[PDB]
Amino acid sequence: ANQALLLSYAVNIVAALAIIIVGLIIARMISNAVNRLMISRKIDATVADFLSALVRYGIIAFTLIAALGRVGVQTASVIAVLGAAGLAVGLALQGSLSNLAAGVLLVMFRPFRAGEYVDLGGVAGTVLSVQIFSTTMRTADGKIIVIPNGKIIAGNIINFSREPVRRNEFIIGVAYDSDIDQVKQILTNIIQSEDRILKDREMTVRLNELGASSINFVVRVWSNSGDLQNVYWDVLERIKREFDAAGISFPYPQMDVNFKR
Amino acid sequence: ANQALLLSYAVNIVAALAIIIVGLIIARMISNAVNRLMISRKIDATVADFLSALVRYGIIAFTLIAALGRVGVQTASVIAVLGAAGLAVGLALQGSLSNLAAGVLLVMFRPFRAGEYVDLGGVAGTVLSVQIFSTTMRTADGKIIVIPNGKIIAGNIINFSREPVRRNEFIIGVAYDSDIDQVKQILTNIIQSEDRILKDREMTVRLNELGASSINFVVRVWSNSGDLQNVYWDVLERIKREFDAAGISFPYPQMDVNFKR
Amino acid sequence: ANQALLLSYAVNIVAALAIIIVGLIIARMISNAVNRLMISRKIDATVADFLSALVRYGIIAFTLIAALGRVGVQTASVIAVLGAAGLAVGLALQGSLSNLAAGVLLVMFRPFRAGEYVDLGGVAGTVLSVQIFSTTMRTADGKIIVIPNGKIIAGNIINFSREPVRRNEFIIGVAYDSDIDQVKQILTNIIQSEDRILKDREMTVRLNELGASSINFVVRVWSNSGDLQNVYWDVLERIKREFDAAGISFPYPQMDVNFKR
Amino acid sequence: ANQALLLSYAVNIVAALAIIIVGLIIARMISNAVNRLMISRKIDATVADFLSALVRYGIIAFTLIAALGRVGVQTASVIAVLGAAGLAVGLALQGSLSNLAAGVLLVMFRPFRAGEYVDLGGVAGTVLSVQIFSTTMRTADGKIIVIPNGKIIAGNIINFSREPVRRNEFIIGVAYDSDIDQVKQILTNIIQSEDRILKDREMTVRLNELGASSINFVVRVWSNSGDLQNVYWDVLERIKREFDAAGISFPYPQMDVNFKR
Amino acid sequence: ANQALLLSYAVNIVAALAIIIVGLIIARMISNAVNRLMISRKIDATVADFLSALVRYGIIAFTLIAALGRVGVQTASVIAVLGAAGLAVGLALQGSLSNLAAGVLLVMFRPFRAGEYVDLGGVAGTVLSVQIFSTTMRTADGKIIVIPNGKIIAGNIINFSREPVRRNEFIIGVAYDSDIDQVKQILTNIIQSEDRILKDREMTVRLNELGASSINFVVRVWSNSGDLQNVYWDVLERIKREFDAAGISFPYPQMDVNFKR
Amino acid sequence: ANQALLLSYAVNIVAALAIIIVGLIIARMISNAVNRLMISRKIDATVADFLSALVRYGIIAFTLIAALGRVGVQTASVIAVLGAAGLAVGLALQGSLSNLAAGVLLVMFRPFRAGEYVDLGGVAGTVLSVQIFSTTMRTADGKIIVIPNGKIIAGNIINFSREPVRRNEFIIGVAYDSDIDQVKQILTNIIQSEDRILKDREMTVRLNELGASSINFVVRVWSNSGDLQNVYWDVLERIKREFDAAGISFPYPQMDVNFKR
Amino acid sequence: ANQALLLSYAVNIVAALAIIIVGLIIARMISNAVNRLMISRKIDATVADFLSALVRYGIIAFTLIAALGRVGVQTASVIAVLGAAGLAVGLALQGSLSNLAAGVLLVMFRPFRAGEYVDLGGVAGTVLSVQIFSTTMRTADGKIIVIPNGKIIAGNIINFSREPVRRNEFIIGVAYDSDIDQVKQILTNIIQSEDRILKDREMTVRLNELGASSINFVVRVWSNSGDLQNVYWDVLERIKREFDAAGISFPYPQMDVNFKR
Repeated sequence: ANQALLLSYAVNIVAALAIIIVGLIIARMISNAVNRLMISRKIDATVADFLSALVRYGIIAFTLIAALGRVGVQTASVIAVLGAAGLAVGLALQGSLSNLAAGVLLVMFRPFRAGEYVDLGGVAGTVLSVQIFSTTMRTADGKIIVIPNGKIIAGNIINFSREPVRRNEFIIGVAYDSDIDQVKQILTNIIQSEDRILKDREMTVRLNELGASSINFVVRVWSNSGDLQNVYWDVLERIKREFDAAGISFPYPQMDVNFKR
Repeated sequence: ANQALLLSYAVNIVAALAIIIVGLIIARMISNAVNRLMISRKIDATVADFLSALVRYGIIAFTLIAALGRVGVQTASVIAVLGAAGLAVGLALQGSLSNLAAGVLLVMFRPFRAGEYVDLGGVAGTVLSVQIFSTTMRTADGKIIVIPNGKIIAGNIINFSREPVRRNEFIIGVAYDSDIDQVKQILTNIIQSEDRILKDREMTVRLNELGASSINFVVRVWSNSGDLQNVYWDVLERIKREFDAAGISFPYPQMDVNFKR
Repeated sequence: ANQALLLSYAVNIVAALAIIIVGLIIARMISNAVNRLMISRKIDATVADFLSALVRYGIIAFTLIAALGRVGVQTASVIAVLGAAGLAVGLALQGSLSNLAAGVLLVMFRPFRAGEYVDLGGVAGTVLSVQIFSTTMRTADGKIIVIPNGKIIAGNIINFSREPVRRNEFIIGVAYDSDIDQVKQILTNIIQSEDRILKDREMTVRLNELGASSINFVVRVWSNSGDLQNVYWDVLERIKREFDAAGISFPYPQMDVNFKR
Repeated sequence: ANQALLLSYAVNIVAALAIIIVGLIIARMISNAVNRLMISRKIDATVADFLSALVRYGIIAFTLIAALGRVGVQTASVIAVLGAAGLAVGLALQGSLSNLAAGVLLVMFRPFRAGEYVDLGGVAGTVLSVQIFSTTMRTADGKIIVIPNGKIIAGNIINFSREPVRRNEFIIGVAYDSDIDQVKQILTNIIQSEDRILKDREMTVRLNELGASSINFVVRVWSNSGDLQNVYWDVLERIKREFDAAGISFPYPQMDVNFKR
Repeated sequence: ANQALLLSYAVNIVAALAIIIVGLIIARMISNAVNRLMISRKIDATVADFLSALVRYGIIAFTLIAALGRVGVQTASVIAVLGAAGLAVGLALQGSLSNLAAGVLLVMFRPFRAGEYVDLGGVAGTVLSVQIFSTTMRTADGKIIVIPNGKIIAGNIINFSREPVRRNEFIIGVAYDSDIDQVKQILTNIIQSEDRILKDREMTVRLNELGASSINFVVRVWSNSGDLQNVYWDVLERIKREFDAAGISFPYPQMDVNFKR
Repeated sequence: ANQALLLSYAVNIVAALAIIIVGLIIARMISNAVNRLMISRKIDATVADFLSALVRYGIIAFTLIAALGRVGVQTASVIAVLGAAGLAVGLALQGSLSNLAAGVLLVMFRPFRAGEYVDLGGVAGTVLSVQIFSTTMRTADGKIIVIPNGKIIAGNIINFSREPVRRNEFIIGVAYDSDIDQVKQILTNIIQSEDRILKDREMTVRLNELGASSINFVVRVWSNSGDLQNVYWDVLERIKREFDAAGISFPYPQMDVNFKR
Repeated sequence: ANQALLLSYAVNIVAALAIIIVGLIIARMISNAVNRLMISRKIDATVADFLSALVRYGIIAFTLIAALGRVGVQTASVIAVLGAAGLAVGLALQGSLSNLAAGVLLVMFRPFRAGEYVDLGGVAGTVLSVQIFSTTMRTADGKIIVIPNGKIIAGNIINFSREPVRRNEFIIGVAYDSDIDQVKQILTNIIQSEDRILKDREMTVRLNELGASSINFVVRVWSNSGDLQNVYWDVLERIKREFDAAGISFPYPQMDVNFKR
């Protein structure tokens, strides 16, 4: 006969039923909307169905536990389990989301761009495109390498083509008895004769070290990045020919034997 | 004689009993439904029984603590322990869920497909299929390698067969006294004579470096990926035969001895 | 003389005492039940006693803090400390639970089975059994290796015996002056003479590379996995005998000396 | 003159004082009990005093913040700081607790037992005992190695003495001109003459590879683990003596010189 | 006919509608303001649109769940899921934010500055600029290297140009029979003759070690960082010339043969 | 004119002011007490001032937010920020606290003690003392090494001096033509003649392997740890002298040349 | 006409407006105070402006959400997002705070001090100063190395200059035919003749091992750390001179050839 008890219980049960039916209808409608939108554009059938099933399950679970709490049954354990599952999913997706964030940062900063020869953590090649999750680059041999963006952000990013001017380095080995002045002036003449070698930059021709069987001269020349290999090959061939003509001989690994008995 | 105290306590105890019995019945029914569904399709008996036991235990624990809270006993410690257990389970399953997410990403993006020769972190072979957790690929020797998808997403993904055109590289060593013009023109004629070598692409025949005992010429030719090994073998054999015929000798490791005593 | 204050305090203290005594009795009864069940089956005495003591301590702590909260003393700090302890225990057991999950996944997917020659992260051998936490495999030398399942799921899983057909690879070194046609046809005849070598599969006999002191021919033959070692040994012995008979000599590491003085 | 305000405040302050004094008395009594129990058995004085001080500080802090909350001052910041400290302590003790859990798992599963020759992550020796935190093993040289149990659970666990039968492997190098039939039959006779070599198991005597300066025969024999070293030494000595008697000479590293000038 | 029930429900529904419409209007206005501000300055179109969409979605979700809670439907599960998503996003952005923090610390402390030759974890070059996320440095060869600031803070930071004075080290190998006093005094005279070598600092010329085929003298000289390479090259060339003039011969790798047969 | 509204607001504001002033006074008094206690014993001035400032700031922040909450302003955001800061501090101090815990475990278990020759992760030396955070040990060369206790608990702990008896191992190389019986009996006589070599333990003198240029005999002798180096040196010198006297010659690296041309 | 509803709503809205305006004024005043204090001392302009903007944004956000909660709109989602952001910031700053804590520990314990030659994880040099985040040390070559304090606390800390006495080690190689007594007594006389070598410490001159081509004597001498290099060089030079005078010859890498054909 109480005016508050039975009335309150009836209100609670009616409100819980209304909440659960409204939530189920909204879940069905939102699943319909999301699947319509995903089919209307590019999507994968199986993955899309899996995602739609997961989101519908999540929404209906939310509605069910909300209705249970409105009824009066504590749902703290279910909330804690859902939080643990969410933390597990977040830890699982940490790698993919980190790759996505690294890709966004790479797009915004533009450390490298398409058609630029780079070196991303030990692999060198021309960059084709930079997608959201991973980039695509072609090695000089023609192999395609796909690198996750996280592994690019972590570690060095060497860019060969950013600077128009790069330097070559020659290691020329001649015999000990060879005339140092003669070899130095021959190398200097060879360097001067070339035109693709920049002249305003330093052109060092010095004795680098005293090796085990030969003395190594270091020759450093700067040139535009577009002619580096060609100038290196031409200078090396000219050095070989000029040393052959001038009598300077490249020494083979030399050892001396103290004969006994 | 109070109208609220005894009535409220009776309502609380009756509601708690109703909640616990309803929860137990629902747990039994849902266990029956889930085991029927899992038996009706592919499943493993022992693992399925373990999972059903765990889910039934979780549901009955939820119902019991909800009934205890309705009675009036605080369950915050039990909730915290359940949350800690959930976090432990999530940390344990982090690896498996990360592998699953990586597999989903690989399926969606399709960096590689079945029947495509790839190199996933140091191991090369033809891809057979890409499952949810791990892929299957066959090495050239015929060994089957199963790689977790997380270890594929992390690190480089080299695709040999994506580009139809790849480049070969030859390292040919000849003696110092050999005629550079003669060897270069012989190699050029050998390269020209072949038809499987693409002609629009660069075909470099230059002196690469001055080695310890020999001078190494670098020969680079581009060809379709389907004939790379065959063209390499044919060019190498032709180089051997032509150098033998023309008198150019491949030098053995050469050293000179300064005899004493 | 108040009808609510003293009555409420008496109800609170009586309810707290009832709750704590009921919890203690239930803890004793559940400890009795769990120890009876664990003794009735396989269990370790000391570990079982430790686990029973820990679970009884946890239950009595839950009951005590619930009674304290019913009395009216805040237990939030105790709850937080229990949560921190649970998180510590979960972090500690992360490794063991990850191993268990990996074992469950391995059992369900069956990447490898008993009596199958595999290679799990650098160690090769025949699989004996796959338990919940770790597998057991016997090396070819007869050593027993026990590997945690987490270390198996992480990293590659090479299966030698999955494919019935595998390929052998020979590296045969002959002298430079040897007749290439003669050695190639001799190797071809040796390969043809064998019956265990599959004929529908490719049988390549080509010149692989020009080594420092010898030219290495690559011979590749496919055969059933059950005869791989035997066919390799037989082919190698036949190659040795035929090269000895035909006059082709395997060259020792060859160097030439430019004598001086 | 209000009947509820002053009465409620007096009740609150009296209850807070009673709670704090009861908590302090209980903390003193429990510290007395725990130190009596720890002194009555094996314990370290300084570490025990440190632990008792920490637990007493924790209990008195709990009581103080409970009394403050009963008074009416919010303690949420103190609770959060205590939770952060607990998480820090848990992260610190993660290593020790993981070692303890690994030790418990090792005791329960018994991958290895006392007096069994094992190899735990690169170090080999006889196991003496397995404690809760770390095991003790003696190397063949006599050095004692103590390994944490976590580092044992992580990584492989090789057990030499689990299988009664193990296999030896011989690498015998003879000259190229040596008679293959003669050396094979000599090795076969040597193997047959021994009794400690199991005869039901495979006994392979084949040509393994063509080395740089010698041909290596592979001899594999199975025997009980208790005679492995002895049978290896005896077979090796017999091989040496028989090859010396039969004229087969073990070749030194052989090279040939092409003399010039 | 109740004066509180219907009135309270009407107030709740009207307040919820007002809250949701106000939140939607505020979200639209703040999106307009933020996009106006971002367009007015430097920004990327696609990334800016993505960020604006995400922030608008977050704000509207906040408003919707606030309205739902005002209505009376529990939103604890939605709150937990949002917290899990936030934790996942934080774990994903941990790398980028750590790089930003490292960059801020590097800017504040200034371990290195523009135009200063450094060595950041194995790569050496001149620093160009230090941005928020990553620095830019040019190698001596002319290659541009972009290093994340986190990888710079972690690990050593070697600064070559901080100290104006650096030391060179020479390893000179002479024959065993050479006169130690003569070579030491020759090296001392060579060191004294130079002017770019600092004289107040130590100038050690001692016998370092007895090598396999030569005795190595260690010569250490200090000089300004601006002349280090030049002084090294000049001293080395002078050492070569003076040893050639004085008769001391640099020994080749020397071995002695005990001829037999 | 309301008897509850204005009275309640006045009570709230007065209580908040009393709480904040009491908290400030208590913070000042506790800072005075803690600085008096820290000055009265060993402490560092700057670090102590920093810690006192931090603890006073924390206490005053707690009091301020408690007063704000008593006033009625929600402090949930401040609580969350304080929790995040506490978690950051805990993650930062994880390393130091782990080192402290490892040190406590090392002190309690005593794997090694002062004056005992050990090998903690690749570095060997005599232990001087074990502090709370790091141990101190002196290398045989006299260098002092300080190792964090965490790096000691992680990884192996080799104890040389725990076992009084250790084993030496000799690798003696003799020529192929040497008499095996003669060399074995000579080594046996040398071993027997020594007194510091334990006789009850095994003393193996066997042919270990057939090397490239020599046959290596393995000689194993057990002795007390206090005479290991001395017995090794004495046995080696005696072996040299006896082999010189008996005509057995230690062979140099031997190769044979097949002279051509 | 209700006396509680409209009055309560007016009180709520007025209190919310007062709270938000007070919070904004306090935020402006505290920003003014903090920027005045930071400008009055050493600070960086851009970083200081960034920090002031962040702290002002945080304070105004706190005030806004507090006002919203006072109004009655739930802010749980905003609180959760703020907590997630705080956790992300803490994870980002974990490295910097760990470095700071390690620096504090290093300052307090003083494992090394200024002007003391140390070796911190592979790099050796003299310590200049130890700052809060990173130390500064100068290598013997003169290069400045800045090491984060976390990388110093982790791993070994070798201190060369802590012990005044250190030991040198000589490896002297003589020919097999050399007289062992003669070389030992010569080395003993050389050691005795020096005065900087401590005599109370052990001075071992023994035969260490039988090398491939020479017998290596080990000479160990202890001396003060201030004369280690000088005594080493002097002893080595004296050894060379005395062996040259006494006829003992240091052997070159010796091999013997078995001539054939």
